[PDB]
Amino acid sequence: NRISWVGEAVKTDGKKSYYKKVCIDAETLEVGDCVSVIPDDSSKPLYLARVTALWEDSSNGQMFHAHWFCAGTDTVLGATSDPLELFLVDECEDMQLSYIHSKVKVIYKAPSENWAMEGGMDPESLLEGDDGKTYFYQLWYDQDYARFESPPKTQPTEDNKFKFCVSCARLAEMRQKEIPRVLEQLEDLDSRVLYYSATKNGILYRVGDGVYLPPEAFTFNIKLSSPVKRPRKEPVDEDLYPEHYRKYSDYIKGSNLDAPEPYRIGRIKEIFCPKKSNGRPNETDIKIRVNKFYRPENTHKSTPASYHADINLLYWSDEEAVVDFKAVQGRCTVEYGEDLPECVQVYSMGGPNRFYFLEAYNAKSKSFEDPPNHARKLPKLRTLDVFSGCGGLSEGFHQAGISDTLWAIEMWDPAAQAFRLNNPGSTVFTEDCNILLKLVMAGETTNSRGQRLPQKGDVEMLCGGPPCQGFSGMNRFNSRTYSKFKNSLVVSFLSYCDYYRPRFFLLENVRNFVSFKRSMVLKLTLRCLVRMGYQCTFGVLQAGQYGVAQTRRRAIILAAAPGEKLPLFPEPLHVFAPRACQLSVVVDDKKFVSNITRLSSGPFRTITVRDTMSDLPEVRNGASALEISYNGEPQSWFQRQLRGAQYQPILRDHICKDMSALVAARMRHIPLAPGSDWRDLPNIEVRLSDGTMARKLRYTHHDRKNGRSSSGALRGVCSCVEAGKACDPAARQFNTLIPWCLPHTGNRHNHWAGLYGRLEWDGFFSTTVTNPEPMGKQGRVLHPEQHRVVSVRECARSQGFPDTYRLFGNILDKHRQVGNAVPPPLAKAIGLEIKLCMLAKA
DNA sequence: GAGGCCGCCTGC
DNA sequence: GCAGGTGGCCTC
Ligand SMILES: CCc1c(C#N)c(S[C@H](C(N)=O)c2ccccc2)nc(N2CCCN(CCO)CC2)c1C#N
Ligand SMILES: Nc1ncnc2c1ncn2[C@@H]1O[C@H](CSCC[C@H](N)C(=O)O)[C@@H](O)[C@H]1O
Ligand SMILES: [Zn+2]
Ligand SMILES: [Zn+2]
Repeated sequence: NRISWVGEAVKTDGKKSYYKKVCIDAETLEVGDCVSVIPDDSSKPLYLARVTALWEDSSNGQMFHAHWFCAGTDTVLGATSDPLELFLVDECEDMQLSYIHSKVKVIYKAPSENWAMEGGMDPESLLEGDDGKTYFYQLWYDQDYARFESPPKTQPTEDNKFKFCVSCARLAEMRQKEIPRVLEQLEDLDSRVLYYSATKNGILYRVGDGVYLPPEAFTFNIKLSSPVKRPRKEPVDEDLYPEHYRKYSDYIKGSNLDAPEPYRIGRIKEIFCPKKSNGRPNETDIKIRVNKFYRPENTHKSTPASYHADINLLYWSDEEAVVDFKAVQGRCTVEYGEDLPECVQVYSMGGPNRFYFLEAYNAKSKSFEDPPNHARKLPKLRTLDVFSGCGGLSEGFHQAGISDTLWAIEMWDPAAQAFRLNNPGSTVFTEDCNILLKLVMAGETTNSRGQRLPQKGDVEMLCGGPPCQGFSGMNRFNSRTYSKFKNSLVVSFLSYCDYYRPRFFLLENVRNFVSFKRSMVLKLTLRCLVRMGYQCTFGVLQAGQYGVAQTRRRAIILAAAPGEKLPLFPEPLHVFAPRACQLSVVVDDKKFVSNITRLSSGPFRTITVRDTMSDLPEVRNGASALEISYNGEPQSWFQRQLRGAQYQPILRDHICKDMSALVAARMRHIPLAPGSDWRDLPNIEVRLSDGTMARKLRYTHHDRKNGRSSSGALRGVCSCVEAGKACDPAARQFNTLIPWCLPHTGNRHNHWAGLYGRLEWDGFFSTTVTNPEPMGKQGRVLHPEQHRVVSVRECARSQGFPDTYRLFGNILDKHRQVGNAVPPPLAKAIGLEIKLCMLAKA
């Protein structure tokens, strides 16, 4: 007695009769109108949707199609969202008309044609500002990846326009994109139909193309004896090594024993579908036959064959396998090197997923035969880099070909000088970024040096990593902290974005940026960008997956102006230890991931400490010669890349801190075996290089939790070892080889694992910090063999810096420059994603 | 300026 | 209980 149709039906598709207008009590609804629905739980707020179709079902009565909006508080923004902002989402369903509560007005707030000149909002307007009091949307939202994007431009046909749901259309396109399909048929064999090409996840595969496959897809025919398993830890003299018992965990940080294998690689020989006795092919079960390629490490030459080889070198093999097309992880190029027109280096650097071979491998004879014969630019963005440091981020972007950094802002003079030495075309402001922005906003044209300040329209890309000081805690945010946030460098960096309105924006930070203050810093940062009208997303990347022998997880925020394509995060290139690759983020009990799909493998093997620095000459503790001979050619692929094509007669900055006599003696007594650290130190007297004697540590107290040695000796060094008893300021010992403070507080610091710890050749670096110190928190900084801390050059190599990359200042200045930097290989991978967006703009 | 010293929290 | 993560504040 309320719902009655207006007019007659438009179409009668079976048991549905469609209409264009319906009357509900005193209101009339038409296709395109927006309505509210009460949730089943009356406490929850109203649902909101657009009506895309109206019909009568001959069994279920009056129906409509609801394309739901998403409330801002249901996105990652949460309670920081504008109360009246909605977001488009790909969610819709059929619903009885009786569930409609009321008609509502929803406005599309489009960015203006002058959007890039509308910046200059107060930071209060950025963080807390709202709009006029009516529902509105401006962005589309991806709930799984936390991506805000410009609304899709999907258009209907002249047939479905009367019931066109954009969500239904995009979901149908996504299902079409995912499902594997055969395209062009080649020959009809008795049992199967052969195809020339097939498609999957938007990629075209043809006979002769290379394919990535999971390591589980096939085995190699090579027969091998079982490798010798890791030996059981032998007992030790508890009196001579009193702290060795603290290594009961049997876990080695920086170890590569549990890194996965990289992809199998094959060349498609056949694409085929089984044919029923009917004769039609079964096109839901597509199969491929491939020839297996061997990586050097897959031959009877084990892992050591990978040491010198190019990371994209393969061997042909005549072994074949059949796998499901569904198992293919991606398409790659595998070419015969001698038949390539260019040199292998120009080929290898010209594009992603490029491999080559020269020889073939015979598993049965364990020999290397020769393969059978049946195998055969846009203008750069003007970039402002804020908090530029010595320029690791700018270097990677320049390597990706997208960026000319014309302006850099860096308050610390040594890093600014380093940036200048590497960027002679750039204007480098050695200035507080807060001061510079105030000058520009006041209408100044030059800073106090006479340097021309960038103006609106000059800056097309903005990038930087702003440090966090006062809000790095994980506790709640209060009046003091939030005031400290409103005046923080993060907000200053966002103010640069609001003023200049670049095409692309990148904010990089430590991983914990995503969780600081219960993730409020992240949430407020995303809210600012959305308020400005930017598309944006966030994620966590592991630098080791992009080509360095270093675990370094970093938080990344990417934003793109309206009119641009929002970039994707780059797919991992190198496999890396899975414990170091925890990239997901929880925001208000919701788990967010990035678009990255390579979760378990990748095209290239992991980069190791050996790859990084096996070619550097031996130097001593305190080495200070700034210019020395390399004494030989680069040995690994990684070293060949970082040394460059041009011959380098001189190796620079292979210098080390001059550790004191005691610390030097400790380093000399750290064993070379992998996993060695302070817990392996002998409890002996040692005469030091300056005449000092290093004293023996003696156990003066009882640790019931830790127990007693094999021969009954105590294991405590302080009265604080008792539950309650305070620190006795006389049990502290000095000039001890085993550092007193480590057994003193080791019970609540995981036994200070890694301090005075050696790198291992097969492993990776711990995070490269600004000042390598064996008794710091990241203490695993000893050379694998030499009795010293890693050099400046070795730290720069762990960050993927080219050896030509200039640093400036004393040795602590240079360590700080290197330790603060974004690894160029990570920044290059990000830049190539931005490059795809530049080329795809239309 | 150096070296020693060493809390609090998250995610399992 | 384990592993990682955040460097900085005395004291010389
Ligand atoms: C694991 C090493 C470490 C580290 C490490 N790494 C840190 S980090 C530091 C901090 N104050 O907690 C920090 C936290 C957030 C933002 C910046 C710095 N603190 C530690 N404390 C122990 C007591 C000393 N007390 C002296 C103040 O300097 C600092 C706290 C310790 C330790 N043992
Ligand atoms: N107010 C401020 N204005 C400008 N630079 C600042 C600043 N406060 C700190 N800095 C600088 O900001 C930098 C943060 S580290 C950034 C490293 C850089 N992304 C790279 O890839 O090399 C440091 O070099 C520090 O000196
Ligand atoms: Zn729909
Ligand atoms: Zn004590």
